[PDB]
Amino acid sequence: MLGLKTSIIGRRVIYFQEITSTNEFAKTSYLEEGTVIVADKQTMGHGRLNRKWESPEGGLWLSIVLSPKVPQKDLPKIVFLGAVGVVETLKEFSIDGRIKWPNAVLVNYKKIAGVLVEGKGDKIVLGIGLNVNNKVPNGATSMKLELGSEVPLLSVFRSLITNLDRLYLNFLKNPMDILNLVRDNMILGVRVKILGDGSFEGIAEDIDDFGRLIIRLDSGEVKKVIYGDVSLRFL
Amino acid sequence: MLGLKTSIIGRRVIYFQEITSTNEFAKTSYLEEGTVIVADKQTMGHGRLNRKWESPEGGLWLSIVLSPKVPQKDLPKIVFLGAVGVVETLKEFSIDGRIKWPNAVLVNYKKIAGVLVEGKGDKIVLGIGLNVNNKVPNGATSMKLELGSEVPLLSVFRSLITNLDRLYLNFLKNPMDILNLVRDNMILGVRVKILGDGSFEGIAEDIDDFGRLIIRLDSGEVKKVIYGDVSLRFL
Ligand SMILES: Nc1ncnc2c1ncn2[C@@H]1O[C@H](COP(=O)(O)OC(=O)CCCC[C@@H]2SC[C@@H]3NC(=O)N[C@@H]32)[C@@H](O)[C@H]1O
Ligand SMILES: Nc1ncnc2c1ncn2[C@@H]1O[C@H](COP(=O)(O)OC(=O)CCCC[C@@H]2SC[C@@H]3NC(=O)N[C@@H]32)[C@@H](O)[C@H]1O
Repeated sequence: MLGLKTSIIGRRVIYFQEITSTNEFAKTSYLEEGTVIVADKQTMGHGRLNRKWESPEGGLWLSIVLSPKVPQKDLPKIVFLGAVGVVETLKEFSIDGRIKWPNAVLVNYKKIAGVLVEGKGDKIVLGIGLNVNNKVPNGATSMKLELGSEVPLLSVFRSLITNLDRLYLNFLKNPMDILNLVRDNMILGVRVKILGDGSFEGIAEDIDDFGRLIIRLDSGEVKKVIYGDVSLRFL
Repeated sequence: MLGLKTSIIGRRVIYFQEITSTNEFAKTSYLEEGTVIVADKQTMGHGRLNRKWESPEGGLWLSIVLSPKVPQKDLPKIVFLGAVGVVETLKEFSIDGRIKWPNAVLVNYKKIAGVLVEGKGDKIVLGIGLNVNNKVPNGATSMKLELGSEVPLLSVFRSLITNLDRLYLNFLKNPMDILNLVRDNMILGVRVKILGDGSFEGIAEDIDDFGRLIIRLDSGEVKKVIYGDVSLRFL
């Protein structure tokens, strides 16, 4: 009854009033490619590592099952499809989101969305969390806060799914295309701090062909980040 | 993202752009009670005796998985929950649907919806096909044809699900209450005929405490019909 017009992403949608985690459900259940798992609320939503992702009613919490028959080296770009998709959807609602490497979307430096990609077996799970009308943690933001009014959650869903389907189908054909859309919508040319053991700072110059964040340290040394947390305003 | 607020029916919803049959999928798959299976269109929709049920995109084609904890005697009444639910939803849209015992809803005697219940043991599948914006076969009608304009399919879905959840919840507590709702909404006081070998005709007077159709033959004889493979028609 939704009448979705997408080719793959959205072929099937499994909606839950409540769930532990759409990503977890997607990983442990046999689902065909393109199936979307979405829930009004998540009780065990999660980000990277052991981080909880607040998922109260009002937001858009979903996961998409993908089976990318592309080289293994390109698989790390799936996160970007999710981030760009969000950026495009926000633009449709007159919101300017900017990507924060490697999986976040910010509006005036406030996190409005996060992406989490996991690969159980040869099946890839693209998880996306976007704040729409829900309450958010301090420092974060939502579409409702940015627009000052309730936004039809289903409208955001249709919009995001439409963008993701187009981005995914193109990615399967022209896998390097997503990098340039990321570069044009990512926060660059600024000093950032890369946390974790062996923490360092430098200018986030760009992302390379593997999607690695290229950092120029003050010494001139160039480092390529594959994973980790980026901090824009750390002081 | 649908924000359904029902207690049982609609706790989960699996949406299909296309499916063979929501009833077949619902009967075959391992699904929790209350799960709704809905599709834009069915390639193999069916009614009783595997009769073809036209299911083009534009109509409401769905099945609900149920595991009613009530006496075996009451199970045959589940079909009535579907019929009454449809009638109530049509009334909300100002369409006067009337029940044709025991599984169809008519508007000015044209079929606008059909109900099909299938169940093996504890698992019961309640299937409902309702013509909304789709083209229909001869002898049928649709919400769009009755109202004169495209009808929001999602609104019809939300309405039907809300009604079905309430009716089902009450059925679990008082399995007999559904019979009164059927009586007040079914076509009675007119002549009908039971076709085939041993055929007979008479006035459809009412339904008894077992949901049987009470027919008074011209001779005054009273017959109680139990729905099965019997084909009944209005004269
Ligand atoms: N609702 C929210 N909005 C903005 N920031 C939040 C937030 N909830 C938590 N945070 C913060 O963001 C951090 C998490 O950041 P990370 O970069 O590691 O992790 C992420 O940014 C990924 C989040 C992925 C969420 C989706 S929801 C659908 C699917 N099902 C799941 O279980 N997960 C995915 C936390 O440590 C918090 O400080
Ligand atoms: N779209 C339509 N609208 C009105 N009448 C139709 C129709 N398509 C076929 N018919 C006629 O209705 C008769 C079927 O009547 P019956 O009384 O036996 O059977 C019914 O009235 C039950 C129909 C149940 C349909 C739903 S759709 C969701 C679920 N998935 C399925 O595969 N089935 C269920 C056919 O023999 C046709 O003459």
